[PDB]
Amino acid sequence: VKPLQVEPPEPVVAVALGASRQLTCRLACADRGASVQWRGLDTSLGAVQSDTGRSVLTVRNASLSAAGTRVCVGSCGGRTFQHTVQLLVYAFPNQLTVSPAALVPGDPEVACTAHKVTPVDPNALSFSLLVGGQELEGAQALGPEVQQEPIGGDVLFRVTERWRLPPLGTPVPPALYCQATMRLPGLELSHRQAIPVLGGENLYFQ
Repeated sequence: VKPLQVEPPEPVVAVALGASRQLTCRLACADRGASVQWRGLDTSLGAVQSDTGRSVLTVRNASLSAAGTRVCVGSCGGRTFQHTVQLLVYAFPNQLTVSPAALVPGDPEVACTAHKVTPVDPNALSFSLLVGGQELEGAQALGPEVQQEPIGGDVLFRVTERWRLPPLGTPVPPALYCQATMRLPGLELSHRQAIPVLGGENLYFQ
């Protein structure tokens, strides 16, 4: 049995930018002088070590700089125990812009832009173009464009996907949807934004 335990116990924990999270490190020790240390990968920022059986790490209003490896180290009866946990900090986009905002007959393309997002890695962040609740088959993705989006003291990103549309068939769907999805350890986040599809006379009502 291990005398050192951390709650939550998972080796990686995802925390949203601006959110809070605590890690509680407990050390069972029958002998006096037990100590618990929380630190980063090294101690260039300062390690905190206390004479205790319970030490809690709290990131508050998380910044991107909170991301990285944390280690709790316990000392009891001359032995050392450890637990390593990786904090991932992510910014799920707070806005998704679609262009054009509504489609009319003849429109060949949709663009969807996620604002203030990180990470942008395609294995974490994905875009899909839906018709009803299914992905639209044959929509040709033209590759994400990634630009920097500075917010406060952190660099987030603005990411645009574009699709060349296939024939929509008949009857024509009432709407398409852009969806941005972020997959991280233990969780999946999504944002779906409607794109109305209008009739063939709309162009003449401008």
